[PDB]
Amino acid sequence: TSEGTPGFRAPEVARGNVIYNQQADVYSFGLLLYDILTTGGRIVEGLKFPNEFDELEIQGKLPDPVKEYGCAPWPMVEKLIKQCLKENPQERPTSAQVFDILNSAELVCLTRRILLPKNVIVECMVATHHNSRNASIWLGCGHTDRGQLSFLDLNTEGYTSEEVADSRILCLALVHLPVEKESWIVSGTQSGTLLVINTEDGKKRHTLEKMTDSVTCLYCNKNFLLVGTADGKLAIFEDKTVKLKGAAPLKILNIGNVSTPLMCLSESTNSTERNVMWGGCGTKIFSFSNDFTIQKLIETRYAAFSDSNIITVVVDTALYIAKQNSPVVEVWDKKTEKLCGLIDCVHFLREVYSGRVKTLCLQKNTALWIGTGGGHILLLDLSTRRLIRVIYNFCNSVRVMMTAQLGSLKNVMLVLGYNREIQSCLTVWDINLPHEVQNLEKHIEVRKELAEKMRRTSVE
Repeated sequence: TSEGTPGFRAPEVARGNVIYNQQADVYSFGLLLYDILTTGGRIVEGLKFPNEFDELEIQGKLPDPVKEYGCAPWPMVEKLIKQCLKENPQERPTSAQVFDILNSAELVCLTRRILLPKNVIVECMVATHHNSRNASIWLGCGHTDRGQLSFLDLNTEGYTSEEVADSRILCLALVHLPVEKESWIVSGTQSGTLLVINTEDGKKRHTLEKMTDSVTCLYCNKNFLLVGTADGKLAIFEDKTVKLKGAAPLKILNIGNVSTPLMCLSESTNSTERNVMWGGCGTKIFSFSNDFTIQKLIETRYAAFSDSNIITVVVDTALYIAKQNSPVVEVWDKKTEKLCGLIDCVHFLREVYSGRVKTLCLQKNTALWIGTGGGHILLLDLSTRRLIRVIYNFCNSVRVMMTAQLGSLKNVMLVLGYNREIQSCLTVWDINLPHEVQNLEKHIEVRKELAEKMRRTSVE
């Protein structure tokens, strides 16, 4: 009775009834995994249509599961389904290989990928207002000189471009204004023009007071607005002041010089200190609060790895700082004003030139997300020991990596990379990757221990 049930059956079993390989087991595994992805909707379909379960399965044209049935994308196993459903038994992998594919924590973690238009380059990407229906990702453009904002869906994943300005938008911001419940999105490009767009009202396009020099980074932490000019002048706005044309610079924190561009404006993680804000201008770092004045002005100057322009400053119990094309991150103290420790990327990535730290997204209390200059992402358990897992081979160069709360499954990482003919892909990881890479690791060792324990009882 080795012919098996007709619904769950390999084509080499049905068509002609040739001698059964070991790959028919892999084919039935692929069908079972197709049911797992589709909650067995095909099974209960074939219960009413047996010719659909058996005779329609005579070809490997099993449809797009997300199209036919409502389910999460889960795409790294959709490629696996495409692989182990090949009509050639020689093209289907062995079961040890499909077990090693299923052993990847990236497989269980990654939610979806998405490819973009042919050679569009995005420098700034921001999330929407975190509303359940209003779940999308804005994108600027750097592939051309003329800057263009691109609204990009996530539930349907539809690219929608729109011309913005003559220069590429280096940096973008947005704020869900609770006044009148308006989703205000402000676009200050490299040319200094501070345009806005209501996400709901695409006709709501106004310009504010023009930023003098090159706009470098904005921020939206009452509730103010934070903009980092090339002269460092932090023009403080308010969520109701940007609604009109030409809001007033309620503070000018003209900290650095025009040769020192403000590259980041972060925010704290505690409460009783009442969340002193931060920032990095040129190389020297600084702070401010609701007063908007320099609280601390900690000095932070190989040579180009120690002394360069800053990239970002993240606020925690310590301060982690990257520079332009520097493979080390500089752990600084907010109190001691000293280099507490160093973490060089090449001390980890060489254990598997290009690759320097680009983005630094920070998990709440366990992980630290590092974006390499090459197609790698490094996850640091910031407290005890650094390296957990270097994920790679999914992009060419991480451009901007920032977390968000979108699509009702909040705390997802919008890791954005390229694929050089440069396809700029966007991956949506779960933020629970640092727990998954060790949970699966301990669970696999547990099952291996049980297997080796009860294998010895076979010969006993």
